[PDB]
Amino acid sequence: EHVILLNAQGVPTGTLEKYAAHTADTRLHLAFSSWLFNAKGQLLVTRRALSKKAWPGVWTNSVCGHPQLGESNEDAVIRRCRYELGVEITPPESIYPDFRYRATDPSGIVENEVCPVFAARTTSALQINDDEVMDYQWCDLADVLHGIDATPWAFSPWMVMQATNREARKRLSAFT
Amino acid sequence: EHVILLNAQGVPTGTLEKYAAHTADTRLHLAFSSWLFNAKGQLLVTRRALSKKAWPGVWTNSVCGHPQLGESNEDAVIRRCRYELGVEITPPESIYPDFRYRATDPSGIVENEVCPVFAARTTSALQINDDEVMDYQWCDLADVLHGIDATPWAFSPWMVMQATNREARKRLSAFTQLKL
Ligand SMILES: [Mg+2]
Ligand SMILES: [Mg+2]
Ligand SMILES: [Mn+2]
Ligand SMILES: [Mn+2]
Repeated sequence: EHVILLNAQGVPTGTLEKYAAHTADTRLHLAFSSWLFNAKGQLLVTRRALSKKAWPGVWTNSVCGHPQLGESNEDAVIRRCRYELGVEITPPESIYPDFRYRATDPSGIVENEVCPVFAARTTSALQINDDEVMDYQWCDLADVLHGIDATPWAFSPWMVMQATNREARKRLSAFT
Repeated sequence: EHVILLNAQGVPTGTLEKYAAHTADTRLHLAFSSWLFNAKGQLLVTRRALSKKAWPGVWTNSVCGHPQLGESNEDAVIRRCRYELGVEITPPESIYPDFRYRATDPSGIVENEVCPVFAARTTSALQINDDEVMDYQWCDLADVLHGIDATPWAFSPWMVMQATNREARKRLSAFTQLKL
């Protein structure tokens, strides 16, 4: 697996192996984030495995990943929902297309990404990949937003930035 | 380094080396938990290091640990505040002395403890020990309590159990006063 390097404009200029790409000095690259809801309207929140290179052990939205060369953002979402969560989903819908951020995790590992955000509904049961996810919770979206607003430090910085974008929050609120 | 083993009633019977004591089958033993506030009345929340045997990488209250043989619980608080956080404190106040709990962590490691709870003020700057603590934040107690109520699963279960005890919570609230 690789990540796709982006120039100042969002143009792909090459690739790097995925593990080697994320360092104290991570360069700008393409990613996605997704929020998954079940048929009941509950939000799936996940806790990243302790083996993840970046933000291990952190509570975050449902599934995040790195599209490969030639892959649509939506196909990447579907791919990592299968890979991390063993779950089938409805066609991903855009909720924050221009999100981009840079942040540094407690051990100094950086994420530096153009990261469009999506939402979808699960259409099967989860089957957890414990190399990716160490814990998870189905919850009411209102409660998760209350937690992000009171104690944002308890959640990943990109989950917070997404959830505190006024429009993204309105659009997420429609899946419940 | 060890733990003090306790029998079915709260009475000590001996010691056990600490790493070895915490397994899937942990026997009841003595511990403490502490909530630390700075002069402004902010609460220190901390994130356990990824190397901790139990609840690694988990957000929790300020400092927790295990008194050693010959140590008062209050001296254990002082010592672990120095070791984990590098910080000096005012005399720890007992705010939940009969707290006792048993819990399994995400890996299956069990904590089984008689765990009196304290609160204190810090009187020096921090010198965080990264072998024990991987992140921290100074917070308004009101906000922490709101987060615990909205998403309790995102924090250590012992922090949540202590915070929702009415009596202990009133003492926490008393420490949010600004003190010069
Ligand atoms: Mg991922
Ligand atoms: Mg400790
Ligand atoms: Mn990345
Ligand atoms: Mn213990």
